[PDB]
Amino acid sequence: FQNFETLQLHAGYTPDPHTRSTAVPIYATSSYTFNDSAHGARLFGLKELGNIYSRLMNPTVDVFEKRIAALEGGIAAAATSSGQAAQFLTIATLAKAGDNIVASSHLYGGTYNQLNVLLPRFGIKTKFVRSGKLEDYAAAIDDQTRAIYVESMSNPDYVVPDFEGIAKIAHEHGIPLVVDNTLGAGGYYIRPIEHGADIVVHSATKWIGGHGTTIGGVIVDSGRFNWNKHSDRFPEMVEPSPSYHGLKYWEAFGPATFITRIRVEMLRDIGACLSPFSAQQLLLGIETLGLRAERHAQNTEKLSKYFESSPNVSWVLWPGSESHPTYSQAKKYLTRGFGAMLSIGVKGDASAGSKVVDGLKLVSNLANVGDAKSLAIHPWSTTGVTEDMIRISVGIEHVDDIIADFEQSFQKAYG
Amino acid sequence: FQNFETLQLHAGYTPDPHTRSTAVPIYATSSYTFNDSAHGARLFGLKELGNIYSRLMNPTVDVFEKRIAALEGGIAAAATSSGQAAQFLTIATLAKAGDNIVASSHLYGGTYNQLNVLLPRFGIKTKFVRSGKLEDYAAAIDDQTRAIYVESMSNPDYVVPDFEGIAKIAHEHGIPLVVDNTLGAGGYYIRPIEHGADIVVHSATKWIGGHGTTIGGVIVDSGRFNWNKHSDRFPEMVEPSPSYHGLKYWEAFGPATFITRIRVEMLRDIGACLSPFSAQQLLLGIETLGLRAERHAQNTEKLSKYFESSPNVSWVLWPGSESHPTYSQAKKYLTRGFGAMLSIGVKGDASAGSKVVDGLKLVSNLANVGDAKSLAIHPWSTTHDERLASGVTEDMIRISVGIEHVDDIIADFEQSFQKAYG
Repeated sequence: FQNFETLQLHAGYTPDPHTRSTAVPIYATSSYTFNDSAHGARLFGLKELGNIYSRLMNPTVDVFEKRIAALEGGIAAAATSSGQAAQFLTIATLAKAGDNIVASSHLYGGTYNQLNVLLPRFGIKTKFVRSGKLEDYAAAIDDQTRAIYVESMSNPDYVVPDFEGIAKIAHEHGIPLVVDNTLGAGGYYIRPIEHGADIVVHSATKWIGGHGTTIGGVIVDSGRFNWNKHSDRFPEMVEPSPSYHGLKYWEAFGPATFITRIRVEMLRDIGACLSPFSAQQLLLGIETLGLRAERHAQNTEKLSKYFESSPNVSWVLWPGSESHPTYSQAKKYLTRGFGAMLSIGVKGDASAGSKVVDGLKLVSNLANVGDAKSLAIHPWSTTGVTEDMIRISVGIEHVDDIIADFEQSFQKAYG
Repeated sequence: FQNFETLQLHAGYTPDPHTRSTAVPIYATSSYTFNDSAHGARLFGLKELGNIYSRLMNPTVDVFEKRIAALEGGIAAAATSSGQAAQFLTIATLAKAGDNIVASSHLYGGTYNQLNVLLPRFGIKTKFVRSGKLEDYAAAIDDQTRAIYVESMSNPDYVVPDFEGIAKIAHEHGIPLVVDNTLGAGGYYIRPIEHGADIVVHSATKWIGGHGTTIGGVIVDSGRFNWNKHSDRFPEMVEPSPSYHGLKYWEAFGPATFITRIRVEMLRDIGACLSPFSAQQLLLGIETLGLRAERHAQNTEKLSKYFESSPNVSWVLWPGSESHPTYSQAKKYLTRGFGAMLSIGVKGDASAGSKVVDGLKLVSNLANVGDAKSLAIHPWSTTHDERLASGVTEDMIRISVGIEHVDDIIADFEQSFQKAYG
């Protein structure tokens, strides 16, 4: 099972011999009963792997974590209640007051809020790099830096970073590369770990879940970053831990040190855990992830062709276009479809964008991306942003109906 | 309504005219479709109230929030993914790097981890007060303190704080009193807002949910802390916000300032949100909260009497007992039953505690509390000297008394006693 299409259905689960349930049960339980007191000792002492408490782990969530880990080619994963929480728990494990991270400036608005407003209240500052130039990432790094953070394809301008060059800059300064791969659709479009990323985060809310039913995040550990080698920047990864009678994580867990700490420390103490109900919804999504991503990208390519030749369209941003500023990176790293998104500029005054979105009858006007239903938004008049710009999350409806919906909306706004 | 038993079925929900659904629907949606672009702008610009995105709000969760606020007598509440998250979001809203909080030392271990290990990494330190004395709370406060934090009833020793005296100290120092009222059962046993608490947090995982199916937390805002009067310690409550283009929270939201910031800043940026499936589980729990807490407390009282007359028991720790160190506070603040917990010391060597628990066949052996099923643990040999500071002893069994028939609970301990002592 190299194949994503098979992993998305089978990885991380085998029917338990008690029930032999073919589908993944929903373990709607807070707790798990000890076999005896000494069993509980070993569980709480981390002396034995087992279910302790659903704030930390849950057999349903475990399948979701293992399956996403398998699809990204990581060693293991930890689920969170949202993508924001996946980002926050990651940075809070890597950095502490006085530390900083180096981040692309091309960010999801919620992530910018985190990096620019929330984390500085905890003494964690971010140096933003706008240029994408390796030299600029390198120059931003100082002795207090704890990560380079980039999105695998930014939103709504679809900048694809030089994963390999940036990973090397990070590794050569002793810090991990963290990649928000939400727009890589769970490893279908982009696999950052294959290109040097140490940690991958996702908003499972989007393409991973695929049906807009469920908020969720996930942190995937590549297992590839040597915390011992870089204990000068990450002493909590190796030094005796205040929370587990001096447990030394690296000594105990090796390549899983980071993701184990996420679970036994950060899930335990911040508590941004994922419901097993949410997990099951996401698993149903993941079972078709490859098929959906495949059709999403195919529809997106055709929609970009439609918008190129529309007399009402000023411009098109699509990472597959040769004119796109970071096309050589998209070409290099997106070999299974150029994602599910495009952005367009419409002709006319400032109200044109909103008229075109408001006139859509199939495409929905809302915040989300990565739903099976097509979504659009006029981001400046509502929520790389320009007032002619419409951002479009292309769904898996029949392409002719998506196109027709924009056609009738254009006819109404432009006669 | 005034009555807890009616509120827990009705507060915060009216059937929508579309479906007229009598029970609360599960809004298994991440998103909510705009009426138009201008509508989307007003929602995102906080110029209009309405559903935007389930990381921040959700009509199922909204019922859960409003119902818990009504039960506690707060103005509003915000749900979180867990009890820990409720505590964490609360402290992170009150304090930032270089600030501190003063807390009782009688703390849930996960809370102690937050205050002693996790938050200090973010420059947020805690001064612990062990004595319960008002003067020690007062002396621990300094100009960087941002809250006093206590549990309404600690565990496993069931210390009840002097809510009113502590709230007075806090309010004189210009800081809120934050109370973890998990062991007050949703406001059935203990009602800290009635006694000066400004912010109440819960592990809804426990008695609120009541069935051990669901992790969840909730933050309840009393609405009673005047952030403007105390803006010298809380400038972010009154000053123009960087998050929302200079939005001044107190000016816009007044008494809802804290809980509004929890939602529009902390749920939004930390993302520890509660699933609608979880909120629905919790709502089924809440619909019987009064009935369960009542039986819990009645069983717990009867079990205290059974244990205090058992030859096998060295001692009983129960907040309803006049010999309890903080009984005067328990008598004042717990008038609807003295809780659902107790602790006992068993006679014999150090293995007697783990043998009595291991020998239980009805009561379950696990670390959770606040299930309808009875639970017991020997914390010394399991979750936990450093143990002694925590209030844990070799001989202590901690019991979360369920709502089973108390005769069956007693029979279960009796046959385990017979097996451990002959």
